[PDB]
Amino acid sequence: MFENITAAPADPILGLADLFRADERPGKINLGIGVYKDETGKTPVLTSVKKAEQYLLENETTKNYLGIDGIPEFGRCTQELLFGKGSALINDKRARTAQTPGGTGALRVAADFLAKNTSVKRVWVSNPSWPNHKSVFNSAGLEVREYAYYDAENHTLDFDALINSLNEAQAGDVVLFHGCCHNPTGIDPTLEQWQTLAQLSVEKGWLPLFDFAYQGFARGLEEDAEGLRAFAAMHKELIVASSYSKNFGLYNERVGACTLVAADSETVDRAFSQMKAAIRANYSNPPAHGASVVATILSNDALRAIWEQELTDMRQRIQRMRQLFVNTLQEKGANRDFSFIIKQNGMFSFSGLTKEQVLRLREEFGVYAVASGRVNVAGMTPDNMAPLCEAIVAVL
Amino acid sequence: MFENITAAPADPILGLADLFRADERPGKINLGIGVYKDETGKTPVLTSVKKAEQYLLENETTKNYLGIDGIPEFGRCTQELLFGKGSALINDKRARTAQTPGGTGALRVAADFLAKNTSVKRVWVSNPSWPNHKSVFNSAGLEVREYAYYDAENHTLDFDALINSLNEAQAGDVVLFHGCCHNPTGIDPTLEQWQTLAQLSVEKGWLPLFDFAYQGFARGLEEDAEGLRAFAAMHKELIVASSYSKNFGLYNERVGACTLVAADSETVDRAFSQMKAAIRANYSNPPAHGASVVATILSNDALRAIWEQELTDMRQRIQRMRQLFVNTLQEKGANRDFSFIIKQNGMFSFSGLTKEQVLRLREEFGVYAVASGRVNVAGMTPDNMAPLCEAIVAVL
Ligand SMILES: Cc1ncc(COP(=O)(O)O)c(CN[C@@H](CC(=O)O)C(=O)O)c1O
Ligand SMILES: Cc1ncc(COP(=O)(O)O)c(CN[C@@H](CC(=O)O)C(=O)O)c1O
Repeated sequence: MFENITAAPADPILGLADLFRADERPGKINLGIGVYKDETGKTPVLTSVKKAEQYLLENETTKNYLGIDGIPEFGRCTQELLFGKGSALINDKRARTAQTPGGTGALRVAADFLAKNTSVKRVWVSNPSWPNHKSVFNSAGLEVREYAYYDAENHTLDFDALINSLNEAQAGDVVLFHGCCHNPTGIDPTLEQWQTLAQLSVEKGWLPLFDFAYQGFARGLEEDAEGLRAFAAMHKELIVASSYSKNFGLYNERVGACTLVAADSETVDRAFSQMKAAIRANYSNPPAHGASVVATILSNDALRAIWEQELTDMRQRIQRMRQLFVNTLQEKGANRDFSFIIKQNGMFSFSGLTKEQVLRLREEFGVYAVASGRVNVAGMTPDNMAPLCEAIVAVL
Repeated sequence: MFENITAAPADPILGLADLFRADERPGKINLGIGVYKDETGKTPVLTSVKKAEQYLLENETTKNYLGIDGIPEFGRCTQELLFGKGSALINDKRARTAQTPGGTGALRVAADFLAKNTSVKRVWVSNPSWPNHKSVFNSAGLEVREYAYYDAENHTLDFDALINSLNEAQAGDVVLFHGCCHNPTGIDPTLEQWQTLAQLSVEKGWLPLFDFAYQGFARGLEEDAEGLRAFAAMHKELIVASSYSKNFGLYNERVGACTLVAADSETVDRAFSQMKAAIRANYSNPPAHGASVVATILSNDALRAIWEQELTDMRQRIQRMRQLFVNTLQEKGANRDFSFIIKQNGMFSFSGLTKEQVLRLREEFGVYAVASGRVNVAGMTPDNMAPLCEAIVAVL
């Protein structure tokens, strides 16, 4: 039965991890996966998290199944994070949240839901975008079309192109937007641009699907939700796939949410019963651990204050690494001018490196980046900044 | 876009929990969902589990992503549980295990894999079976056909009927078996019957798909895997969907495994690469907590010893409740004979109650059973036994 199955091509992102490990080169540097690192190059469990975990250990009396949609507090806290404490979506009860296994699981739950219960046939993703977007959607039977976004030469957001390409999108098409910290460009629309996009979408009849995985890594929790919020004031229907993987340093616990918004409470509820049916035929109900942690932290003033500070620290230090990279590149002989890098938000920078340059860095130098030239700035430290910057220079 | 969405019928199993969790009656009794309850009526976190969790809290230094297939030691530990220490399957490197979100997650991953990488079109499932089996397969695009199984008149396994029914299956078809503790009948084949079925299946060219969610609840760990091992000795290929939800009391942490077996290692490796691709487009990678627990416990001699005892205590208490049920029923002057119930294994009992009787039991008496008349014997207690038996007797 399996004799003729051919091997799958490795994951452009996840597969680097394989290589990196299997690599013996002593000074090897990993800038692949989007995982936060500290000054010492380790990915620590957050303090607020360890504390939340101690609490659960002492207070948990059962492992009894959660509901299909998971923990209620969890959904409630997510809605406030997303839409704002006294939002109308919340008061009007137009939103329903399901706790999912990571942001990926949320993306997938949305896909399965759309495919099975709506007339959606295609989803529009930016060029470039996170490679796994194609895969999740295709998996649900949806077609993926691309819209223009990035301007390589100017290293900017090509609004014109963005706008004309999206002109090919039909009413009833799903359009995927990155909440903040565009992966992999780091270029985000301004608020006016968000506002513009929000009207076109309403005028053109698209169904917005927001991929929100880096809330807090650009400017702040509330600031980062502006675009989304702009969309939320205008749209009747919305889908939000969010992740707590990065902002809580909870990568392997699979914590995310799929938020469903409709015109009214009765509608959203009916639609949501189908979303639950889709979850049930997938993984049945969500993993309690990680989401327990998040709800514990968000619902406790003290633990929360600590959390917000830890996130602020992650963010500023990435920012520090951005400036240091540019400078080091600078006085290490860079032919090119990498200063655009300072203007990107989040954990990565699109270096502008060729596929062959990345190949080489890896082969000759032990430096691991994604084929697309995406580098994980948050993987950079003062101790690895030099060797790394020499490598790059040697390949320009 | 969602205006036309129609509301999903509630889950026959999962939905009972809601009903149950909503009637304000004082002595209601939940016999629905398959969760273990102790003499006091609770589903405590196991001791071996709390212990492993403490270790984790103290020892974990990171929450960084696990590989797509999860924790290696977890998979290793699973294979031995399934196949036995020193199996050839193991020795020949014929099997690969992916850690998944529960048994449901593994059943679904197996479905997506089959549907995209093989020529499979139909899956044969017993009648009756767990109602979600249909939902899962159907969602991967596979057709579900049913084979005869239970003899309701006599309360036995209708072997010839089962065999004659399956003669309708084609080579290349997927046939699904319950490892032990058939849900919902509690009737399992004998070892000879298992052997028979194993030979046939090889001659007929079926792909065996095992759903193993109660290892340890019939007779014990090792003996509950006989059927499966009988199959594994004859077959070149097979798929195993296992769950650690019940035997570890880890319901909400979603812990299971999907094991793929092929003729050889080169072969099995190739197919596995495809199975990983299917995970990546679903949930990406699995939740660490629960599997970490299981592996810690299985890898530690002391912890293992304690766990195995907790498991035998669960099993024997159910056995006790089953005798008690039958007796009290008797002592309460029940119309029929309910002695077959003693011959069934696992957490449930196929009562023989009609739709309308289960329905009445609930409105009238607040006793909750699944519409098929399936009763959770593990939710039975010496304190709830009388009232419950009085309710049953009254509806008959
Ligand atoms: C834009 C985007 N969406 C969703 C996800 C998935 O989040 P969860 O891990 O919560 O499921 C990621 C993770 N992107 C990372 C890691 C990865 O691809 O696995 C990245 O390195 O791009 C992401 O970058
Ligand atoms: C035969 C069978 N297979 C797979 C599973 C799924 O197990 P996981 O919870 O590990 O995903 C169950 C759980 N059946 C229970 C619970 C349920 O239906 O949700 C039951 O009450 O039948 C089961 O009975």
